[PDB]
Amino acid sequence: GDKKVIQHLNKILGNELIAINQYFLHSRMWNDWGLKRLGAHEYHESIDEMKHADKLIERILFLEGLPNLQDLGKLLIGENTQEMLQCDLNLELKATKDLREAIVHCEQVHDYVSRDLLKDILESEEEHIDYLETQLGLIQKVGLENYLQSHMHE
Amino acid sequence: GDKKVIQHLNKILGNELIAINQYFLHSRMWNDWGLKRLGAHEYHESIDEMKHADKLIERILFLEGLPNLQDLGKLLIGENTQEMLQCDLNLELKATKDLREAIVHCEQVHDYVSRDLLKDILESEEEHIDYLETQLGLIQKVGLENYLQSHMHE
Amino acid sequence: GDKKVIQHLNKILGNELIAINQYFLHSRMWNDWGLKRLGAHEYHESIDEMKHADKLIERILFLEGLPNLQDLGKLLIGENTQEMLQCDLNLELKATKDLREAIVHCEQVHDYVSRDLLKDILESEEEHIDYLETQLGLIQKVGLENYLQSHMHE
Amino acid sequence: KGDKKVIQHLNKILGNELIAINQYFLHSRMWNDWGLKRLGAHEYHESIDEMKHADKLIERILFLEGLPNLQDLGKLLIGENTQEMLQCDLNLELKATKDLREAIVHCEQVHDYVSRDLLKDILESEEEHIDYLETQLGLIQKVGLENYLQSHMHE
Amino acid sequence: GDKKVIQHLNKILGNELIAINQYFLHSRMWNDWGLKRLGAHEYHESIDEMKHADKLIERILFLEGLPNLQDLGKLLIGENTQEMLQCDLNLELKATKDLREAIVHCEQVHDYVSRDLLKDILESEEEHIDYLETQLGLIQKVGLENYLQSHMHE
Amino acid sequence: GDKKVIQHLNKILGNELIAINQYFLHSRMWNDWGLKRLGAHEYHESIDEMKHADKLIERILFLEGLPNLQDLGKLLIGENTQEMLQCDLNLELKATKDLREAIVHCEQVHDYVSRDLLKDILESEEEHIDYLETQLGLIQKVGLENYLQSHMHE
Amino acid sequence: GDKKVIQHLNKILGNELIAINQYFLHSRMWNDWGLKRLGAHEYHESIDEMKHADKLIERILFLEGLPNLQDLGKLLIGENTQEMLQCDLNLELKATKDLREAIVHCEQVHDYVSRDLLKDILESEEEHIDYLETQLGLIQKVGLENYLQSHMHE
Ligand code: HEM
Ligand code: HEM
Ligand code: HEM
Ligand code: HEM
Ligand SMILES: [K+]
Ligand SMILES: [K+]
Ligand SMILES: [K+]
Repeated sequence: GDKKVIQHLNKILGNELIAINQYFLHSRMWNDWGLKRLGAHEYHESIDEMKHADKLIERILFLEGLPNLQDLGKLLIGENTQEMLQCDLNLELKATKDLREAIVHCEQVHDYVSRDLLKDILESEEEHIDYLETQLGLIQKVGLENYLQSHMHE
Repeated sequence: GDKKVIQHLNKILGNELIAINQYFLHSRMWNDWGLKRLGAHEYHESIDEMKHADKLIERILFLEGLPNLQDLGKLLIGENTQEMLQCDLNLELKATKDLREAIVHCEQVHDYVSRDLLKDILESEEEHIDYLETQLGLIQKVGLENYLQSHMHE
Repeated sequence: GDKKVIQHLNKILGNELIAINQYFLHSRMWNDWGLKRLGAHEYHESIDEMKHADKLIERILFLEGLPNLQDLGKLLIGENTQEMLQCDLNLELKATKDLREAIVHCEQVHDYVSRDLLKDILESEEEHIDYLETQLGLIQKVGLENYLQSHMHE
Repeated sequence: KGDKKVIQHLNKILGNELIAINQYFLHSRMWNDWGLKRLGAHEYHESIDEMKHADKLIERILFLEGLPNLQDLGKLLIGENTQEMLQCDLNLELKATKDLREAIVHCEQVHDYVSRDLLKDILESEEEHIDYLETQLGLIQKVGLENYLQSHMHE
Repeated sequence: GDKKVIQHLNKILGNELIAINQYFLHSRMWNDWGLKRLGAHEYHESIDEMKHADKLIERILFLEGLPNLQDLGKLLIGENTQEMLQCDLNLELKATKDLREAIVHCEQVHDYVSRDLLKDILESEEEHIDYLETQLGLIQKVGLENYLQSHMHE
Repeated sequence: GDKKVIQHLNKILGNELIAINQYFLHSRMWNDWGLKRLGAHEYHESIDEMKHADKLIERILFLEGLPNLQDLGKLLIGENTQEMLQCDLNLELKATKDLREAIVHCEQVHDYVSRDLLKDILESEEEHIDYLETQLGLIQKVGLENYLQSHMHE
Repeated sequence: GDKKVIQHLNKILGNELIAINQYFLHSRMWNDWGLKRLGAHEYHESIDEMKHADKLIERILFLEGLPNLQDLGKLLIGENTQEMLQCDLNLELKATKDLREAIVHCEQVHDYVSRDLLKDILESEEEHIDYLETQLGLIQKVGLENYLQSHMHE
């Protein structure tokens, strides 16, 4: 395994570890508030990041690297829906930037299978950014109270 | 086939081509904004127009004319939901005036089969006018924020 | 969204718009002549270009560009089977060149998801080029009258 | 022959059902025209329910050898928005319900207990409708008109 | 919506409302007399008139008129079977004339969709006339008592 | 029933009776030569003219006219496939001229039900003309021998 | 194929063409009068004649003769039920006579397959005569009015 590919994979893994926990807490926060539709969506976002982290770990081990599950960066926990959403979007913009940089490096050292893995994850982060931006646009078009209302029942 | 009948059929065809693209863009714009119910409905109007164009094209060829799929008129693209709906309405008002003129002419040269085709297309356009007026009317009764909220989910 | 990426996507979109109409007319002309297998095949090629255009449109909007459905370039309509197939082929040869330039660009600016979309479109257009070259060669191998005979029934 | 005054009361109730049938059917269609499909559908079923009540009256009248009267159509109360339409329906049912009660008292007095029974079933049904109508009007006040109509766009 | 179109639709509606009541009473009369087959058939006629009225009402509201369900013309109630049949027949010959006049006017102002609705209704009144004349002929061919006997059982 | 409407119905009916026998005989001549796909198809054209004659007869009778089945016009019988197709084509062009004339007259005396019937019949005859011109066109494009070959098996 | 056999076959065919039209118009007259049971029975007799004419056409073509579908003999149309049934019988007595002579001739020149086909047709015409004589019998036994009453419903 190329040494820097493995550092980039561990970096992306560290970003997923953060998103897993952040999305999971935001999910349960929305469930505690009775916003059950947001809560279920956010749960599914968290599970998706668990699956990404799984593939990164398996790839790092195959490359005879040491996956790092020990270092957990900073969770961005919001205190209301508008902020929680904005916090997910800020995490995703950072994650996406780290992914692009990992993919440049993989391309450069001809690790095309790691690059393919990272590109599938990048596509799924960009779908999430699409979700998030649409939600924040909806809060402006329908009003915050209507937006929350629409997210009470599953 | 009557030469003028064929110009009228191409005229109608040209108008369907415009509505296909306009409704199709308006659909995808609504989806992008998270108003999926509007997006789904408008997708279906686009497909309906596709199906009318197909039958125009087939009639023109049976009559031994040359279907004109080269000339694309002006799309009326809205910038928000009330504009988009009004744009679609303005386009249907014009399509329907053209459909009436074509039918007058078909009757006068006794092309009753073209006439009947055009009559089915008109009745469908009039149902879309019905839908569109009703939507603009709902926006006034329930208010724009409610109207949008009601179209967030399919 | 990168502004040159978006311009490339609109350029590809413009090519798909041309292909959709050209193939659709070509399908209906073949059906008008009783060459129903050609006609059904070209119908499916048209529908495929429609799906590509839809994905291009969704991507542009996600990158916050303006999809351009207004500008419709030159349709190459043949007047017999051999010309129609050659027209479709000339069109794909140009479509495919624009796709390669567009991918080079998306790669350079790290828009790997756009690259991925374009690469799928490209695979689908190279499949269409395989079919076209194959039909041209069969005309030579079995003679035009037999070729056409073989395409009367679906 | 049935009792003459019974037959007159039955034709009276029948007159009230003919009005409700037309009024409810027009309100339903106006609600559908406006995209308030859920009000449209419910009101349609109210019209249909009155059509069935009218059928049973017509049948009973003929059994008692009277002449069902379908020629005289009293005055439709047509509202011009949703709150008005619900209040018009309600005004009609308050009146229908008073007439049913008088018709039932007469039936008892002349021992036509089968006619009483038919009217008691009509009455229960018209009282349900009154429950529905006052509930909607109460909901307009609790959730606000705009929300209320919003909740009735879709079936 | 054309003022005289609406007036004509509202006149056809008036004829439908008379027919609903007339056919319904007549059904119930035949049932009270034990001619259940006649009763069942007249019940179905009534129901068809109620469906035509529904369509007229919906068309009037689309054209932005006021449906008139207030004025109720005069029911032709028969006192025996032969008379009940002739009465429905006189009423149908009238409806049929008014429909023809409504259709002339629709044609002349190009309200072709109203015309097509009117034509469907008219086709259905002509079927009812076929039935009614046939029934009157049968009374002469088989005699009244046999005709009535034949209509006792559903 | 309008007297001239009835003459026009009888005229159309006579045309149908000619088509029934001509198509039927053409069918059985194709079966006898072992061109079964032509034979099957022509059989179905004959059945269809049988259904049209049925509808004309019923209408004529309802209008109190006398259906004329006694007079049978001149059958156009070809002696080979190209001639048979052209004969069927010459017959349909005539039927179709007579249909238009009958429709003018029904419009002018307000028999809109007769007109609807004839109009269905006219659309079905134009579909037949489409099929016929396509076959003669295929003969030229694939060559007579290939065209017949392709019609050997059902 | 023997020349006089072909003449006979063409003669029987001609009789079947008269029956087809006569029975079919009778059926539709009975349906127009509301005597649906007679109408359905008579419809099936017309269909059976159509099938016989098909077999005659087929055999004539096989034997290298020209089926004659051009020369339609005289239709016996009754004005009422008893006449209509007597006209069918008169027609069948004549048909039956011609069949006998055709069969003598087939036998004499040894065309035993032609004789078998005509024998099958004869048996079916004799079944028809049985039905016809039975109906005329019943008219006498149950009275005309009862007879007609029993044929209103199918
Ligand atoms: C490295 C950290 C984690 C990894 C790699 C991980 C991985 C996974 C995987 C592969 C699944 C199966 C998902 C599927 O295929 O449907 C899963 C499920 C799940 N995870 Fe995690 N997970 C992690 C952390 C967490 C945390 C911190 C929580 C909660 C605080 C959590 C809660 C859940 C729940 C509730 C499920 C569904 C379990 C069930 O009911 O079957 N996970 N995880
Ligand atoms: C000449 C212009 C066009 C014609 C004649 C046409 C015709 C058709 C027809 C006949 C269908 C099948 C619909 C059905 O029966 O269900 C269809 C489907 C479709 N069209 Fe078009 N169309 C046109 C332009 C477009 C454009 C500009 C778009 C933009 C994307 C588009 C997008 C689609 C999509 C997504 C489908 C459904 C494909 C599937 O998933 O099966 N079409 N079109
Ligand atoms: C005039 C007094 C009327 C009576 C006694 C009457 C009676 C009935 C009855 C007994 C039914 C069957 C309902 C069921 O069992 O589900 C019915 C159905 C119906 N009625 Fe009426 N009706 C009347 C007037 C009207 C009028 C004025 C309209 C106006 C449009 C109307 C519209 C309908 C419709 C649309 C149906 C359902 C028909 C179907 O699609 O099956 N009715 N009526
Ligand atoms: C040459 C004269 C005719 C021949 C040889 C002929 C032959 C046939 C045959 C073989 C069938 C299919 C019957 C079966 O197998 O079930 C048929 C059906 C039929 N024919 Fe004729 N036919 C003739 C003329 C007529 C005429 C004058 C009429 C008048 C209307 C008519 C009306 C019909 C009808 C209604 C059917 C049933 C079609 C369906 O709906 O499937 N035919 N004919
Ligand atoms: K709300
Ligand atoms: K060949
Ligand atoms: K009897």
